[PDB]
Amino acid sequence: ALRGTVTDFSGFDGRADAEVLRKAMKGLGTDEDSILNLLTARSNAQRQQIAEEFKTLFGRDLVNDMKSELTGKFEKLIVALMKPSRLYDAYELKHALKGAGTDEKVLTEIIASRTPEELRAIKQAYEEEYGSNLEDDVVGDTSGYYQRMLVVLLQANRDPDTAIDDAQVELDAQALFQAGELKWGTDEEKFITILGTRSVSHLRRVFDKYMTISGFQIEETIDRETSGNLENLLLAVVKSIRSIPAYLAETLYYAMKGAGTDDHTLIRVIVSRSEIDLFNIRKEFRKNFATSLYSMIKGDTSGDYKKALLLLCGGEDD
Ligand SMILES: O=C(O)C1=C[C@H](O)[C@@H](OS(=O)(=O)O)[C@H](O[C@H]2[C@H](O)[C@@H](NS(=O)(=O)O)[C@@H](O[C@H]3[C@H](O)[C@@H](OS(=O)(=O)O)[C@H](O[C@H]4[C@H](O)[C@@H](NS(=O)(=O)O)[C@@H](O)O[C@@H]4COS(=O)(=O)O)O[C@H]3C(=O)O)O[C@@H]2COS(=O)(=O)O)O1
Ligand SMILES: O=C(O)C1=C[C@H](O)[C@@H](OS(=O)(=O)O)[C@H](O[C@H]2[C@H](O)[C@@H](NS(=O)(=O)O)[C@@H](O[C@H]3[C@H](O)[C@@H](OS(=O)(=O)O)[C@H](O[C@H]4[C@H](O)[C@@H](NS(=O)(=O)O)[C@@H](O)O[C@@H]4COS(=O)(=O)O)O[C@H]3C(=O)O)O[C@@H]2COS(=O)(=O)O)O1
Ligand SMILES: [Ca+2]
Ligand SMILES: [Ca+2]
Ligand SMILES: [Ca+2]
Ligand SMILES: [Ca+2]
Ligand SMILES: [Ca+2]
Ligand SMILES: [Ca+2]
Ligand SMILES: [Ca+2]
Ligand SMILES: [Ca+2]
Ligand SMILES: [Ca+2]
Repeated sequence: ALRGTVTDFSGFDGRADAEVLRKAMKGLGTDEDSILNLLTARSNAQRQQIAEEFKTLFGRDLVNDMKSELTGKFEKLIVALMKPSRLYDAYELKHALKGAGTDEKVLTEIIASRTPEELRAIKQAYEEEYGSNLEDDVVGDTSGYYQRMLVVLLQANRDPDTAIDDAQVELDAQALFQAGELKWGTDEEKFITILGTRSVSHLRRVFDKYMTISGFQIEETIDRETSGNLENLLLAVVKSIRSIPAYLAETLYYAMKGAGTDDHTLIRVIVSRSEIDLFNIRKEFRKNFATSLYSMIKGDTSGDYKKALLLLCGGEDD
């Protein structure tokens, strides 16, 4: 079953919480410990409630006050923690599309790992919040098959899980084989239709059969046949089909990979999944990397930032 690491706090008193926060910031300096200890122990819904209580009591904006009092990565984490759950993905996508450049990894990460219901919710929130259509903006900042696959995924029309059809599994596996390894070049359109619209249960069967037929895992063929953002997107899609938790766990691993850390990604994953499947992510993480996610973060981060991340993540055993 899917499980997160953050849940509603029992005996929740938003008014009292707003007072704690006001006390942590009022006056010289800031009580960062008090702030993180509280917010990481409250669900996203409760945080929004605290924000309204804070404003009702003081006429001050909670998030604006924390941005004034805080700084660095700790601030970025607190700000993300404050973003309403329903708007967070839309927010990160908007951030990925701002300016002339484009943050492809974010578009790929979110669009490949969100369910059709989540994408429908995101598309709506995005347009309501920014006054523009998500698909349109994505199309505007992307090109080629990478763009097309993203558009297919944005339609949020992946087939639901229905009775498994053996002939169909064989048919699709063989089709991918002819579209890639057996073709001079690649029939990208076939990979996009099959990997982007077929059901999760169907594709899991297809991946197994594909290996049996070709001798290659679908991930290997993808690397052999494609490159650029298309390659990254197809891998993310395949990995999410196998296991969203596993994909995100791997996403975290390569974010604390080597000199320095990809904090933007580290924060987004921890925050976005904290109330969905961060627990599952932890398990898949421990199994695949022989170390708990906790240890990874602990040795890659520091300060209040580190403290907050560790409280949200949890599972120091694992
Ligand atoms: O009790 C739980 O453990 C549990 C309960 C919750 O409902 C759910 O958590 S939730 O937070 O999402 O609410 C979660 O459900 C598990 C489920 O218990 C697992 N069952 S087990 O594998 O037998 O142990 C499992 O179930 C899914 C299977 O993985 C999936 O197989 S495959 O796609 O990987 O090949 C299988 O899919 C069926 C599908 O349901 C059928 N639909 S139909 O309406 O009958 O047509 C149809 O499409 O066939 C496929 C394949 O059938 S076959 O496997 O018999 O050959 O069944 C799925 C399912 O029943 O949900 O995983 C879920 C989710 O796991 S997770 O931990 O939340 O990630 O845990
Ligand atoms: O004399 C005091 O009463 C007083 C002095 C000290 O500076 C400080 O006490 S201390 O013990 O902490 O050292 C405390 O500062 C008050 C400040 O006087 C208040 N100003 S008031 O609204 O006019 O009463 C208020 O300040 C906040 C206001 O939004 C604004 O202040 S002001 O210039 O209008 O007077 C200012 O807003 C900044 C914002 O903080 C910035 N944030 S960011 O980090 O850069 O992202 C940014 O958004 O710019 C705006 C606007 O700047 S502009 O004015 O130059 O255009 O600062 C706000 C703030 O400091 O939070 O509250 C503080 C703190 O009050 S508390 O009761 O201790 O919590 O009191
Ligand atoms: Ca202060
Ligand atoms: Ca301090
Ligand atoms: Ca700041
Ligand atoms: Ca852009
Ligand atoms: Ca780029
Ligand atoms: Ca080929
Ligand atoms: Ca081609
Ligand atoms: Ca390649
Ligand atoms: Ca590192």
